[PDB]
Amino acid sequence: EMCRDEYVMLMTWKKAAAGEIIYNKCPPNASGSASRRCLLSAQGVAYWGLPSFARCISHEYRYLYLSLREHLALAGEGMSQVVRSLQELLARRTYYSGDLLFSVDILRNVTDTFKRATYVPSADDVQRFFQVVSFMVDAENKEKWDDAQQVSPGSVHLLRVVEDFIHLVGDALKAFQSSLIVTDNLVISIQREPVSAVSSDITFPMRGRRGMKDWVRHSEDRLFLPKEVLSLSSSYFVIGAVLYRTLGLILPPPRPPLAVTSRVMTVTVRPPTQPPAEPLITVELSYIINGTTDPHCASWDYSRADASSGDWDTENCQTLETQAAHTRCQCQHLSTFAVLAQPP
Amino acid sequence: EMCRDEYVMLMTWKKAAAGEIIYNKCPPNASGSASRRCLLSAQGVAYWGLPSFARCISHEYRYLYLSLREHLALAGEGMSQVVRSLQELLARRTYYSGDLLFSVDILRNVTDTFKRATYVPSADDVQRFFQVVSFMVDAENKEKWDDAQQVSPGSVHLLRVVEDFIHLVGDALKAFQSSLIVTDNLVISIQREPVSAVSSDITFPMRGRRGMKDWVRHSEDRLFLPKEVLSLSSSYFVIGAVLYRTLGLILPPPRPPLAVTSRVMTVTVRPPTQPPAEPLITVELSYIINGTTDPHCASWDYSRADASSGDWDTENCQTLETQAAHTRCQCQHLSTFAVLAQPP
Ligand SMILES: *[C@@H]1O[C@H](CO)[C@@H](O)[C@H](O)[C@H]1NC(C)=O
Ligand SMILES: *[C@@H]1O[C@H](CO)[C@@H](O)[C@H](O)[C@H]1NC(C)=O
Ligand SMILES: C[As](C)(=O)[O-]
Ligand SMILES: C[As](C)(=O)[O-]
Repeated sequence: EMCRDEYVMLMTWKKAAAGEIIYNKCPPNASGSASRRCLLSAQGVAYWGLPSFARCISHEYRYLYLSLREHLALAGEGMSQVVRSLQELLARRTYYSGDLLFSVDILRNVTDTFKRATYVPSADDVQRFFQVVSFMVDAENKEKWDDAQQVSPGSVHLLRVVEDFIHLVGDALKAFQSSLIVTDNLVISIQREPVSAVSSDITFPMRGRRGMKDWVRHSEDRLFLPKEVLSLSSSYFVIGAVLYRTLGLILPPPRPPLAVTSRVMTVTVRPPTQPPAEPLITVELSYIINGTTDPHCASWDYSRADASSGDWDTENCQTLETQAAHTRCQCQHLSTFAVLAQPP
Repeated sequence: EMCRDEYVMLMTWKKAAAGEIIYNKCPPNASGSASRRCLLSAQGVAYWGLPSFARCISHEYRYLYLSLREHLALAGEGMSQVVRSLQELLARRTYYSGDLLFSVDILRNVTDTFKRATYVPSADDVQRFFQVVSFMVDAENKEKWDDAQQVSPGSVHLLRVVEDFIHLVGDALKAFQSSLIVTDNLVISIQREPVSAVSSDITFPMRGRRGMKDWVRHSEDRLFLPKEVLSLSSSYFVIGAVLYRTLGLILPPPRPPLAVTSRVMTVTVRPPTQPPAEPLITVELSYIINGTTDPHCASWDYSRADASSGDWDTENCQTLETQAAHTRCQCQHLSTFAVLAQPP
């Protein structure tokens, strides 16, 4: 059977035979290519899949990239303005799946220029960087990332610029100084400690601090990181912890029976640490959906080249009590942590 | 213990008991009063402090004031000649601490007469005004200002006539026109923009312009003033930026641990601006001395009545990277900016 000619999102999709991909130029909003696949169900009936705009980039986002390029050849002040623009641009919900992938690139350029120019972002710059991130990973865009990641591992890439930005910020803090950044979909703590006199255990997130969003306060997620873990494998440890509310929905998934059903915690430390062989990291993580079963604590390294495969690691962590909408994990090496489970 | 009779600078200082001030008539050069304090060290030994000539005014400077007064009761041409005379007089290094304080008054009379008579100073008049200023604030006179400012806030007063003179000049420029004035100890930019169509961001100082002194070219000080800041709280903005090389040595100091260790940038704008709540002003400032620590960016309002107190403001500005003999600041409201630090 065949999918018939449709008009959708200002584009005509010519009749197509089951199993072939049709391509069209992106809407005049943008440039690139759009695609739609003529699928065949089980009963033998052909039906149109959804159209993909992963390779479409709104002119607005291209213009913002070119300005970014103007500033590079005062650079820092330029990147401050790029992120101001990007956030304003994203808030308008005028972007295709491919504009998200292009935003990750812009954030990398911004983050790489800040490091290259030794330009410490302002306080409002940090908050705005992570508010951009919060927009991008909002569940509202769960289907756009599903479409974006068929062409490029946008989440692997985003977590890596986030890691670079965290340590750009943390590298400017004073010894024993910390900072908290709260957004709709992330909470971030950046902490700096001397390698030879790490002051205390690291816990996170500190709910007592007024400013903490509700979804964290009325929650059970927490990190306990014993100071005994912060040991060397430059003169300061930058410790960053990120609790993503929704990121689990778009990460490389685990083997089929299971699924990322929890909030996600990243714990990055530079320089590299030699963790003890005993699992000494406590990671408690709330669930994204009521009704799960068979929890498996896991860690997943977005730094590896095969990061997009989704090789989750269930031997790093030990799964302990599951209760009150969360599960506790006891993990050995630092990484990105989640509770894999069978969804309803 | 007592300080014994000394003869110094053509004056006899009678024996004095520790802690009392002795007074003498000024040298015959001048009129007024000189003073010297019999101090007591920690060990209990009395010793003469230095003599103060803050209240002495050389006859030469009094004669120049009386001529100033002749011209006022053709006035403008008179004030042109006063500044010609003052500069010639200052260049001769024949002045007491009190002649400096008297020069500030003369510059106010000159500046007030120019405004009162709507007499736009010539190009050579502007340059000569600021060359007078450069002489006066040269570090050579760092001890004279220390002596002058025990009786009158000469620097608060000088910065205010400078502000009045800048806006007298700037009020005569054409729209979008600018001017640069370079001296040994200051660099001044005066810029005029329409309130409703401010053309671009203001940066300063533009080192590319040949004519720029060396101490600025081989330096890192800079202002970035986004056009977004120039918003109203008459039909034109006069924007003046002054980078003082040495002024930090004689401004009201901060709390004891810290000290004005940097070059100083004033940024005046008339009419008054309503700045955004986000800190959008970038101020980079070089250090006056190698060896500082613990930098704190600060702003200080010489317009307030308590200006002489030295209420520096460290919440206006955010201190960012410190590197290559300067420190970057990100400030919210326009003012006079410096980097306070612990000196060696
Ligand atoms: C921006 O980042 C992208 C992706 O990381 C890279 O391909 C591109 O070369 C960068 N552009 C600039 C101007 O640095
Ligand atoms: C000159 O200025 C001084 C100080 O501002 C003031 O006291 C004096 O009255 C002025 N003299 C004239 C003639 O305007
Ligand atoms: C520094 As990491 C979170 O990639 O182990
Ligand atoms: C016009 As101003 C330098 O006193 O803020």
